[PDB]
Amino acid sequence: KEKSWQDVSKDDLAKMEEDEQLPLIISLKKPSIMPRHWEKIKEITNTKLNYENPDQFYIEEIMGAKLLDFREDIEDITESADKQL
Repeated sequence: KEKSWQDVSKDDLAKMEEDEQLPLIISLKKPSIMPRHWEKIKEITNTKLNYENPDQFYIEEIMGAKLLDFREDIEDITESADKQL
């Protein structure tokens, strides 16, 4: 519940996906997500987790905002972000 972006690998060979979260962040860790997508996560989820830190937290904190409840917002940003890539 504590490895960082660099430590926790959750992208495409997501070691954490190997460990709702499973398909949540497989595409939310690609270069697809750029700090404006971070912004969109913070606003549309209505989470101050990403308002305090749009590039600095741990997998615990992203589940802190409920993944299934806020998959609507995160999803819009996710397929958005992949097409943005």
